[PDB]
Amino acid sequence: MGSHKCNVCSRTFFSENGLREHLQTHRGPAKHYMCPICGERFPSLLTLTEHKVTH
Ligand SMILES: [Zn+2]
Ligand SMILES: [Zn+2]
Repeated sequence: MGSHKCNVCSRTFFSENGLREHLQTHRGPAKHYMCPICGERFPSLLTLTEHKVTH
């Protein structure tokens, strides 16, 4: 047994499933994309696409 806990906050979960949903809140809202080839990060899946082709 134990406690499925955030660790980042360490102070919150609604449940184990609650924590699972809550765990992703620290990735943040996805208004960006990470590069397939070199993993550089750009403010959209558009700026990333421009970066991708002229790599
Ligand atoms: Zn948290
Ligand atoms: Zn790249």
